[PDB]
Amino acid sequence: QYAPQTQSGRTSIVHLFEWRWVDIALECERYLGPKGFGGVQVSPPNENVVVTNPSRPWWERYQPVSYKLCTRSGNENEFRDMVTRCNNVGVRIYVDAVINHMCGSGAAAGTGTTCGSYCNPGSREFPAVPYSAWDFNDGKCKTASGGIESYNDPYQVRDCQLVGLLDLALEKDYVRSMIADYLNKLIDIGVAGFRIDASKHMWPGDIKAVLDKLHNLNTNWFPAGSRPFIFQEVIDLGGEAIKSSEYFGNGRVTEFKYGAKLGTVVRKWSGEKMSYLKNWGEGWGFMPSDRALVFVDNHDNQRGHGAGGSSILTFWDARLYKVAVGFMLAHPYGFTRVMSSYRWARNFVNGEDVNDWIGPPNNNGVIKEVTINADTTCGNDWVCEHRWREIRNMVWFRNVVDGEPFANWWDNGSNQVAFGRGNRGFIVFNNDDWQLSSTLQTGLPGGTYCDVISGDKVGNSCTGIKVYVSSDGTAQFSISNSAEDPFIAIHAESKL
Ligand SMILES: [C]=C1O[C](O[C]2[C]([C][O])O[C]([O])[C]([O])[C]2[O])[C]([O])[C]([O])[C]1[N][C]1[C]=C([C]=O)/C(=O/[C]2O[C]([C][O])[C](O[C]3O[C]([C][O])[C]([O])[C]([O])[C]3[O])[C]([O])[C]2[O])[C]([O])[C]1[O]
Ligand SMILES: [Ca+2]
Ligand SMILES: [Cl-]
Repeated sequence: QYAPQTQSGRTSIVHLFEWRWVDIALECERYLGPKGFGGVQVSPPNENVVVTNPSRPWWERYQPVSYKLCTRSGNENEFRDMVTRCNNVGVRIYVDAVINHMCGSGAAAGTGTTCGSYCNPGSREFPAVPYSAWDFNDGKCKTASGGIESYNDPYQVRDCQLVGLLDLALEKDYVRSMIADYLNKLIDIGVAGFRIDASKHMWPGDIKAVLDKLHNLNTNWFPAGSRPFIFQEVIDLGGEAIKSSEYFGNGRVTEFKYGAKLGTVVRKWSGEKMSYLKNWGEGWGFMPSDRALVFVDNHDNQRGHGAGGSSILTFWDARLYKVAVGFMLAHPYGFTRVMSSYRWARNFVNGEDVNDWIGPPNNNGVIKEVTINADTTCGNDWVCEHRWREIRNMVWFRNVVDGEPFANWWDNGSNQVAFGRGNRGFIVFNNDDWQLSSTLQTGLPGGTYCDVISGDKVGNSCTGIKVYVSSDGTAQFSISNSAEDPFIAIHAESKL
């Protein structure tokens, strides 16, 4: 539940949003294993309805029609092969469990599903599971529309239909047992844990009854009595009836205040300043660090779905995005999840992108493979942020400094900020519109360190900036506000 189950000393997961199972296994072997990534959150592995208007949106995968492992990402054999191949190189797989609902209630009856199962959403018939009309919450919901009309009433957000999706009656043992069996089939293949989708739309105790039915992890890869890692998706920015803390007994919770506040601070909106990040973490009103899964953006709010709104930084704001991700990866708070996206054509009318439905790169509906270019970037409009040097090297810095205290904070009173992590890593940021020239106490042994944002340590040299720290730990840093990446990070393993 709160222990991530990563191989020892791997501290981040990557969401490889809409990637095919064959591409994720090859990425585990050629890249994620070698570069120290802890694991991968994958898209929903179970069968979904095919949505033709608009043509194949990313969100049709959030409309279950059975628990068959049969999707545009692949079939069951390809899924099992990906989970074996990643586990064997020390990279864990986390499944997005869509267990609150089936598909939308106005979807058409038939076999337009990703594996050909039949369903009749209007009569609530899902013969491939099987579910029937008494496995849903239509009678339990008291609103006129049957949907969630107010997030100020706990009963309607848990018992009514979220954007018209058929709401499962999770208090019944039948539904509980049907979901537990799907999830145990996944654990047996070798999955390490689950993102529980739309946890806010389910009662904490029904989630707990499902969790109590789950198997220990597969001992080919995991220790004796290991329990699945669980993180629950609950959007709680405040101001509503449901709080994150109601879900803390079940496992970790998505802290959505983290990317909303960080975005604002880094964009310097509302009078926010990077020097205010001195007390970042619970000091800013976030949940306990041991309960939180943290991220700058997720698949929903990078395209304006969910919540986060305008301050969320994404790959579209690359320079500011890298300083937000570098700060998140250097700070001790939370378990970190990094985003990996595909590019879509945005079209804003009245400040909203009306193209936020567009699904993954595809050729007439079949998802295009991730091609790797000679310069290690991806092709086919996969943007592969997890492969950007600055992000790549900061997931490594987090593994090097794991368990080290926040130390040696400095700020210039405005937007230049620096801090270390024990005597093992130090990062300095300049988000002011003038330059930085300070001699800072780093806490590291004296020596020449390669900056891992502008470069790499290759043999006995650096490809980028070289920082000398003197015998007492201080080092002079100079960073222009016009720099490519306005921040420098050095750690025990980038010492020459
Ligand atoms: C998204 C989200 O949502 C919600 O959140 C909320 C928001 C919005 O409303 O707001 C705020 O304020 C609050 O607070 C919050 O809470 C919920 O909660 C969550 O959970 C979500 N997220 C999640 C979930 C889901 C489901 O599964 C998803 O979603 C997606 O998908 C869907 C389905 O497909 C869609 O929808 C669609 O379809 C439908 C049918 O049924 C219709 O109706 C519509 O229109 C369409 O669109 C949506 O949209 C999407 O988003 C997600 O992804 C996850 O993550
Ligand atoms: Ca529900
Ligand atoms: Cl999430």
